Amino acid sequence: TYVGKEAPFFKAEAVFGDNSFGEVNLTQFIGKKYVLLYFYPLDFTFVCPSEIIALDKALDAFHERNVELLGCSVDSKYTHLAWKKTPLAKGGIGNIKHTLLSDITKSISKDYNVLFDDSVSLRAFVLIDMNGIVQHLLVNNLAIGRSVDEILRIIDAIQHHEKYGDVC
Amino acid sequence: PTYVGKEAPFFKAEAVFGDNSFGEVNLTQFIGKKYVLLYFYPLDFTFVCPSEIIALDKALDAFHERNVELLGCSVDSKYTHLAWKKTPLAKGGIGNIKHTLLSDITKSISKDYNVLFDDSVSLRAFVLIDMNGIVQHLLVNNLAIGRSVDEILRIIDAIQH
Amino acid sequence: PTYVGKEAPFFKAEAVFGDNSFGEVNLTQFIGKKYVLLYFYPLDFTFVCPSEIIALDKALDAFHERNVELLGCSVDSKYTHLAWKKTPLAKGGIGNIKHTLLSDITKSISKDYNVLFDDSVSLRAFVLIDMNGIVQHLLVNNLAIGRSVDEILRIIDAIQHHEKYGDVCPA
Amino acid sequence: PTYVGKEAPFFKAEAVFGDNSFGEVNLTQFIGKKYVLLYFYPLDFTFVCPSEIIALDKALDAFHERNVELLGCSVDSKYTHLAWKKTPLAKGGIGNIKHTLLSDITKSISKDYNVLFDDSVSLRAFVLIDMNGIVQHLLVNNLAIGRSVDEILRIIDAIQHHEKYGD
Amino acid sequence: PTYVGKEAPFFKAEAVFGDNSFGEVNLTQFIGKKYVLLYFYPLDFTFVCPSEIIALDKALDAFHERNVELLGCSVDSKYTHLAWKKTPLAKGGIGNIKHTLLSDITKSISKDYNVLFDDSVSLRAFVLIDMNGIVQHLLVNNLAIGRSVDEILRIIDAIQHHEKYGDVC
Amino acid sequence: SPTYVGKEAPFFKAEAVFGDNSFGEVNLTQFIGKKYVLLYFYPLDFTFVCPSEIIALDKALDAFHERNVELLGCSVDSKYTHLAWKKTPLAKGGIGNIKHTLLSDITKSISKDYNVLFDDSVSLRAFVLIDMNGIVQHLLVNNLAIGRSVDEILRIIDAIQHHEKYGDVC
Amino acid sequence: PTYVGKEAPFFKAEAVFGDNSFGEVNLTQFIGKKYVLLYFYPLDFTFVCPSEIIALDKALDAFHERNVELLGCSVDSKYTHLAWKKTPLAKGGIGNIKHTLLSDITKSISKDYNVLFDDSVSLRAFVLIDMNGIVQHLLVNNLAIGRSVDEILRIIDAIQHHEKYGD
Amino acid sequence: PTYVGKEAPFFKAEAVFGDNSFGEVNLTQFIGKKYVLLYFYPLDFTFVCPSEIIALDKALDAFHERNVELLGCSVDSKYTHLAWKKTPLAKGGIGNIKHTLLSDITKSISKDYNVLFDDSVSLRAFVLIDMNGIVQHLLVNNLAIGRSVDEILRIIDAIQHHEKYGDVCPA
Amino acid sequence: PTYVGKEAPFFKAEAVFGDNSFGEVNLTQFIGKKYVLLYFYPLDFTFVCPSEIIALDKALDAFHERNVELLGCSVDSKYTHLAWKKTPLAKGGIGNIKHTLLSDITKSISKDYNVLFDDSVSLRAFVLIDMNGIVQHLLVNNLAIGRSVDEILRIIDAIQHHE
Amino acid sequence: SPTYVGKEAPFFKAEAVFGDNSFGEVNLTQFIGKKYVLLYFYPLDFTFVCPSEIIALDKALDAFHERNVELLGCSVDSKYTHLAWKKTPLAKGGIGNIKHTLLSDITKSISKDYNVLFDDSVSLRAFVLIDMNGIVQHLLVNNLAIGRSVDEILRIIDAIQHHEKYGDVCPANWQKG
Repeated sequence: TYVGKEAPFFKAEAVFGDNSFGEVNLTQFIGKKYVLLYFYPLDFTFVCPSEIIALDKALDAFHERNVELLGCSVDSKYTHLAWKKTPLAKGGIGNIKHTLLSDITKSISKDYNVLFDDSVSLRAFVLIDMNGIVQHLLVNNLAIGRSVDEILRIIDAIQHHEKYGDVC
Repeated sequence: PTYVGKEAPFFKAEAVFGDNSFGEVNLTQFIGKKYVLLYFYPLDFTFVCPSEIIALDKALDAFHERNVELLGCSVDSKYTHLAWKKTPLAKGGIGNIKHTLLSDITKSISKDYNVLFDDSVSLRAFVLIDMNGIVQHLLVNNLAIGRSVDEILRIIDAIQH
Repeated sequence: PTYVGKEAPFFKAEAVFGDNSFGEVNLTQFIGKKYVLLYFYPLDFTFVCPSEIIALDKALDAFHERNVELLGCSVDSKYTHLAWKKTPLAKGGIGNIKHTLLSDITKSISKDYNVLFDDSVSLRAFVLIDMNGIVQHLLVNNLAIGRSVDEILRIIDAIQHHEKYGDVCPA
Repeated sequence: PTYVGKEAPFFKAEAVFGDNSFGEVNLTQFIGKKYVLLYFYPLDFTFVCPSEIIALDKALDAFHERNVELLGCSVDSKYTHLAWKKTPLAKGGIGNIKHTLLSDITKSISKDYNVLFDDSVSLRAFVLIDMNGIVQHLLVNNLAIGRSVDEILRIIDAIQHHEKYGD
Repeated sequence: PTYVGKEAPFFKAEAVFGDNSFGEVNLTQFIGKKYVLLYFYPLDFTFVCPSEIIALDKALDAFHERNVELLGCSVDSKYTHLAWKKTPLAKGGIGNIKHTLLSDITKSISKDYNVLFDDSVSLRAFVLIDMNGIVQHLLVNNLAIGRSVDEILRIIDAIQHHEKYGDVC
Repeated sequence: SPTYVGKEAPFFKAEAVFGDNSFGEVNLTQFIGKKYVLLYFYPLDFTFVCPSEIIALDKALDAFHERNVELLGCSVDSKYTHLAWKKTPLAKGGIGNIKHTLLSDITKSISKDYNVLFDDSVSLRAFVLIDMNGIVQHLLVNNLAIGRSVDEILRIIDAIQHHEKYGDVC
Repeated sequence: PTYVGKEAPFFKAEAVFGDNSFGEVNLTQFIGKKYVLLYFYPLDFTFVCPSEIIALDKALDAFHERNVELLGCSVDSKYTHLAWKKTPLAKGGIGNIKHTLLSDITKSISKDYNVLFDDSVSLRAFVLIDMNGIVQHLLVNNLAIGRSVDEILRIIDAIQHHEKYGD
Repeated sequence: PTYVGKEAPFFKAEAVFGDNSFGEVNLTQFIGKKYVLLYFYPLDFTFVCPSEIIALDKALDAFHERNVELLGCSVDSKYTHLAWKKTPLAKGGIGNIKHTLLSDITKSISKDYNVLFDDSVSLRAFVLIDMNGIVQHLLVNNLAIGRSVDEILRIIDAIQHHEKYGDVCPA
Repeated sequence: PTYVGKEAPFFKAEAVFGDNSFGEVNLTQFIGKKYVLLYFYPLDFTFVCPSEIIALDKALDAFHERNVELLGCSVDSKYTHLAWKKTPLAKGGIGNIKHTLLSDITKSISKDYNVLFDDSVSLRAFVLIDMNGIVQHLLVNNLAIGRSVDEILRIIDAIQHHE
Repeated sequence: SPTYVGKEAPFFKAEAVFGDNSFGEVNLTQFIGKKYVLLYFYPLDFTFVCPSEIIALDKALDAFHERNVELLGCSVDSKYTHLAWKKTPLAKGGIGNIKHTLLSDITKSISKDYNVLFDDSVSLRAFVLIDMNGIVQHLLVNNLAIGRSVDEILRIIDAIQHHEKYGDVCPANWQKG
């Protein structure tokens, strides 16, 4: 429904890669970067966070394509930072360099249609282009993976089509 | 709000079966028996080539093996669909595919699945519904970028394990 | 109430021209200037004969001499129209007709003209619009019985006659 | 939403029968019994076109053979209908037609059939109704250009054919 | 709430004049100029004697003598009124009456004067309207009984007298 | 909302001064099945208009009893004002000892229900004729105090009664 | 909620003056200028002796001394009032009183004052309105009980004393 | 609409009896048994001296002869009432009065009887209720002027007399 | 939603000041200038010893030294408050306290602070408002149990020291 | 609007981390008739300011057991975050293996009902004492990192439990201070 249309606006408190706190606006990216917004339910769960770290291993691939990677859950910035300071051995995410958003009011998850049970989000990926238009949505109800390779391809394909259209 | 993780909206539609026969399909015939992969695409007979539909058909055995029913849906009539299967690839048809095509003549299905664009045609989408009738996976594309057949089989398998 | 005797509901639609190109037709491009015979049929590519639409294309000059524009219309997409046109008649297509086909993809034209059936497809129908944009004649068929191009022509003549002289049938 | 291809809207009206007496007719009488061809015209006692209704009566036999009841209907009262039949042809009456004339005195029938112009009078229209009470054909004219009994018989035959051999 | 003693509801109607030509009559064309006696009746061409209408027309001089415009009115078309005038009394017609007949084809004049019966035809009624456009007198009969022409005159006289002299005794 | 002239007279119940000058109560439904009702309205007691119409109706009271009609007078005044008007001699502008009954429409609601209330104050002059089935056959409404002779009222009643029993004649 | 201690609700009404002419009275015409004693009573011409109105009239000079306009009011028409002024004391009338009587023909003054009973007649009441349009005193009786004029004069003096000095 | 000539609004309040204890009074407990004189006054401990409540209590036997239960009411609490009783009159108190004082702490009694001024305190008011719980007389005063117990006694007589005889013609 | 951590709901009331005169107090006269400690109690003149009001009065200089205005509040009239001050301690009274008592005659202050019980009397409560008009601390007791004035001074100190 | 103080405590049901570190459910109704409840709220797990309140309270679990009080702590964090907070040692900014139960107000629903939700985000620092008829007897809400001593709270429970039996107690010498 917001697909092919403007990304709903969000402002949120965040933890940057150097571990300081701050704020991120959707609008600080219009005309400058693509945004890959991804959602996951909760920090410190018993599902191990292979997805998040896989996405961080590929951070440079994302910068090559001019995309800002943003993770987001309803946990507070402090839980996010505490998750970072936790050894991977213990189920932590270690010291990732991409920024994590705190959806502390849950309104961002409401806005993006990914809130479940007025509680936590479902797993989701949203790809927002340089005009703030949503080009791609993926919503998973289950704790399964998503290849970072799959995501890279999608980005390349949309950037390719966004500039040459669609023949073969 | 979202139906992901909830009950897939009911649907009922006329359809062209793999053998070119006309019939009817509705969600509830699969409940308790089969997984359902419902995909949407805007239009028959377009200048965008239908590689996705062809890629999906190639893997039809893989789908049958995971007990999934593959359903393509678009806003065109059942007669357009048939016509399109009668057209070979060289001429921009889909040729004689084996999975079934749904006709969303009223646009109700696209509306109900929230993938109707601009009140005309739907966007490209995949919706995986399980044997209980719950939506476990939704992907919506605004552009004709296509979706790897393996990306999908791997989702189906992660869900079945 | 009915729009017969009142102004044709406005429409705008993507179209497939006689030369097989894509464009756009709207009602107000004709008001100064010509009569419009709008006709409606349910679906492209059906098992029923496109015999009506071929008969009507044959008499396309008869319509021009009378200063009417012949527009055809269903809820199919412009792509489906073109594809029907690129299909030889022997395989059940309309071939290379010379008058314009409108695409009522959103269904709102069929709805405004009160000819939409079961929220799905239009009925077989003919609508004749004045040079003032007033609807003078409406005919709706539920089944495929066709309509003599000769009666269409007589009706058209009688309407052009009645607007200048007596509104007097007989007979 | 049109009623073409659906159930014809119900009506129940006072009428003037062929023998010149008064009664009621209602759509329900005809289902699974015969086809109805209902026509509307605006006004009795105008000089525009009374020849259409005398011509349709002149052809009544052709209608019984197809098993179609012919009913005319305007907004005039039954009394006005009677007078019009009682008026000589030369003064513009319609004579002792044998087919029945419904009086749409409340403008109910015309509204329900979408043929009422300006809350006054109906337009000229023809409605063909099935043996199952489904409207199969609708014609509406804004002007008095008339319509041949041959064009009408053509349609009815085409429709009765298509119903057996569904082409 | 009644319109009696307030302004007559507006009407505009196609009409058949005494000479049998077609035209329009408009309430306001009489304001400042004449008194209007408006009367309603169900239908042309019924089996009830049109004796009221014939009586009324016979006294048309006495209405002009009092500066009142006599207006007849039913829900029939003007074509039906003309046809009713061209039909001999012997045959259930009204013959060639000199006063004008109004057609209430939409029914909205009857509806506005609260005299419509069952969405169909008007009741029998008499409305007397001032030079100022004020209704001074309303009569409604459910049944086909007469109204004496003398009674109608006596009433008009009384209103004209009151308008000059107020209430006497 | 169309007129009630086709249809049942709107129900009323009012306090009243009888012919004997006692106070009571009259309901429209006490009459259905047994009497015709001629319900007349007038604006007010003790005005500067002659009550000649009230006087005239009371002289013809036997003529009404003979056609099985109950004469009922009505205005917006209290029963007390009605009684005080009956106690006023004709010489001093009164109605004297009239024998038909007078209703007090003290709440104004009989007037509202019958559509003859003028400016939430007083009614117009009016005559309503209700038959034995409770159906209104006749309505007359004047804005001014012009008379209306009993001969003419009697003629109308007879013509109504005739139409109810024997056909409908010319 | 009560209007006591607040602005007296506005009213206008046709009136019968002491000279027996019909006129008009506004609440607005007394503001700034006089106190108003407004009193209500159910009905003219009842079997209750109108000795309250008569006693009030005899004291008219007492009220003029304290700068108060005396106004009676009931739901009867101005014709009933005058007829009642024209009825001799010995016949149950009130005769030629000099103070003005208001006709609450529409009953809205009684409504606005909250002294209407059963949508019919007003109860018996007295409302004292000061020169600022503020109600200082209200008395309502359901029964035909008198009120001493002296009681009333004491209330007015007491109220005016409090206006110049205090509690 | 007024409650005068109809049933007194129901009330159920906490109370300080003459015998300085606390309890409840309830309007229904008088139906059929007594007449009730309910009075309202703004506040205890005020600078206006309480001569009115004194004068009424002095006359308490007069109210007993006519079978009228005297009740005073204010929006103060029962504790302020008690404290006022235990203040001597020399210091602005009311002394040990023998009649009962009600507390309209929620202000709902004052609202029900239409005597609340600006959602704060009640006006000075007197309400005479029938043995059938019908209100016969209401007096309301914006100002601290008195109301002699003689006027009040005379009103109660007149009302009791009216219930036996009609109006008394001469006055 | 509480007003704790947000601005204090506005109030004005007639009051009895320490010198026993009447006047008016409203929240805006403190804003940008003084801390305010507003306390509530059910009623004057009850059988509950007014030990809390007296403890609070005794510490009035302690309050003033921290830039805090002490305000007391119940639903009684200003007249009852004065009468209570004129009743000595020995006979169930509060005597001549120096801090000011507000009269919540309409019960608005109580409604707006959310401490009104059964539409009648307020509960026992303490509300500490910032010099920027922000509520920092709220206590509400259902029972007459008392609160140490030392706990109160200790809260005030904590707030005035760590931000 | 009106306060629940002196009225029945708003009902709640919440997932929980117990002393033994298992997950569960606690609803208020299971304590009615049986225990007093001290429900406290605090903003967030893993913050930079020392969780001294939570640690002091748990050191005094025996004083609460004595007074027949179920100590329940509660924030808007998930049960998984509370569990991680406990498995983080104090040296690492955790709370360690405390024995009383911690509620998860994951929907914020409980903070809203108790009137302690600040900015639809986090709860304020608050204490709510519920007696065993389920009536709320005492509410404290602080805006800042100010936190009650455990001695103060124990005392207040004592005064409240004594008051339930004996009513109001006029203190000796109250005229002095």
